[PDB]
Amino acid sequence: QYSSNTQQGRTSIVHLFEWRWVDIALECERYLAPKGFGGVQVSPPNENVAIHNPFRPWWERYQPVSYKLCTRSGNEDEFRNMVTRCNNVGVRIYVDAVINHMCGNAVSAGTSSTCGSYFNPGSRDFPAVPYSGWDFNDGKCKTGSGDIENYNDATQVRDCRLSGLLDLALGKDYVRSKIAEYMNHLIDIGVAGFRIDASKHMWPGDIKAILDKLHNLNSNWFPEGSKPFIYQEVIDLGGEPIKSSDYFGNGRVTEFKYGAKLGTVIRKWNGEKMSYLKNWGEGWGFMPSDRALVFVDNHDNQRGHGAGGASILTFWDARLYKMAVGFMLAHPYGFTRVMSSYRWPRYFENGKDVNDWVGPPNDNGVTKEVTINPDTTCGNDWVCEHRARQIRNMVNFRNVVDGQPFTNWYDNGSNQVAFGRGNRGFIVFNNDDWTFSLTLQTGLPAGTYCDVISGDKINGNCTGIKIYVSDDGKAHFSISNSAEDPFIAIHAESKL
Ligand SMILES: C[C@H]1O[C@H](O[C@H]2[C@H](O)[C@@H](O)[C@@H](O[C@@H]3C(CO)=C[C@H](N[C@H]4[C@H](O)[C@@H](O)[C@@H](O[C@H]5[C@H](O)[C@@H](O)[C@@H](O)O[C@@H]5CO)O[C@@H]4C)[C@H](O)[C@H]3O)O[C@@H]2CO)[C@H](O)[C@@H](O)[C@@H]1N
Ligand SMILES: [Ca+2]
Ligand SMILES: [Cl-]
Repeated sequence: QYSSNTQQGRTSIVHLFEWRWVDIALECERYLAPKGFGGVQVSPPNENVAIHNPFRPWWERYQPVSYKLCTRSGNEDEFRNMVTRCNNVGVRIYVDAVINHMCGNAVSAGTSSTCGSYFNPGSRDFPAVPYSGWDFNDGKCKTGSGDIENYNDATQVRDCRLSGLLDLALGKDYVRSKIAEYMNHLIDIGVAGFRIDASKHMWPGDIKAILDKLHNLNSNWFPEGSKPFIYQEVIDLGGEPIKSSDYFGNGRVTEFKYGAKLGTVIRKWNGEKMSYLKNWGEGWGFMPSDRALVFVDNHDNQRGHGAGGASILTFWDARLYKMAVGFMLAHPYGFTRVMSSYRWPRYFENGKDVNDWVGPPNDNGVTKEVTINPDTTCGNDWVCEHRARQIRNMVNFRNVVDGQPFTNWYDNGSNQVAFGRGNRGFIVFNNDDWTFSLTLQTGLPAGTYCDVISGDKINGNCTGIKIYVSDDGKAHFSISNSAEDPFIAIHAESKL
């Protein structure tokens, strides 16, 4: 469950949050395959409640009504088409699995669902599964409200309703079997693994029991005996009884400490500075590298949901965000996930974004297609971080340097730092209020390299900055503090 199952020489996943299946399929073929992306995390593909107050929020997708593959992203046919087309170009699909719960207990009964299935939350009736009152934790939960009231109590965290979401009785074989049926449908279609949503809210042993029922990966694309990649969403920032380590038996785990700390460093808040990144990774108290799923922001915390945090960097803070993503993609710690977002009308009132609920770009609830502008950016309010040259070229940097050790670290005791990855790549950052101008040991063979942050290598020349590495591995770097992108990266495949 720890192996990504990506094509050899591909090392990242991109979250195409709320994208439609037909758009992901095209993106696999036209962009992700040729640019060396490993795979795509997709939004939950199962049927959810259609929530009309507020208007079609992104979070309606975290309120299941059934396991039919029928959502605003598309139907089962389009989902199958996408997984096939992506695998056929060597790009994997990872599904956001919403398995802890069904919908909110106060949602009105009827057919307000993305495939029109009937459901009745008040009577615990979900006949399109089917589930009944016997399949939820109402009798098991010991809180007065029936909801989770206290994260200091590990038992209620697992057995009670997260924010009122109907909590499935994952201790029962019947329920485990219905979930496994859903996951095996996805595996057989060709999915390479799963983000297990709300993992903290399930017993590690119930997750195990479900995983035990799963098929091996589809034997047309994956070697015989291949198991789905599992990464579990557990928010563990310390101070609670439940630990990220409790879930290592099942797969990798999201390391939320990573983006919180990195955002603080890059913002130069709380006395932090880039020179302190010398021991980044387990040195900062993070989980083992071979279990961490890392990221700068995710779909929750980029809009203040989840653990939130003021330090989180997002596309809204573009200059600092690209730097943070660049550092993440250069550094060997963890398995890297890149966020790809849409714009929404952020509006702060009393410190909170009152529009943190807004769903994807839409026409009366119908998700907009991803349009491609002439300069390869996206239209229709999709941000497409993964198409920014500075981020896309760093995704390739990570591929090029895969397996190479962290070496040749330099820092100025403040915010000018640099490091290499064996003899295959080198990166330099200036986050101080003055120019970074210095000759550094790069560890690279002698030659002329294209900086892949400012430009690209094409037909024997560079479109941006060129770096000249001499016979002894040394090169001069000059980065103004007023640079729009104050970092430079060179690698084996950017050499002229
Ligand atoms: C009925 C209910 O509906 C709406 O809730 C929505 C949330 O507002 C959205 O954020 C979203 O939730 C997703 C989800 C549920 O499927 C789980 C994910 N993330 C969770 C995480 O798993 C939880 O553990 C919890 O995090 C807490 C930490 O565990 C604590 O240590 C501490 O930090 O506090 C946090 C925050 O409480 O919440 C996270 C968001 C997943 O990634 C989410 O996207 O979708 C739900 C369902 O629609 C309404 O907003 C709410 O008002 C209603 N009561
Ligand atoms: Ca639970
Ligand atoms: Cl996540």
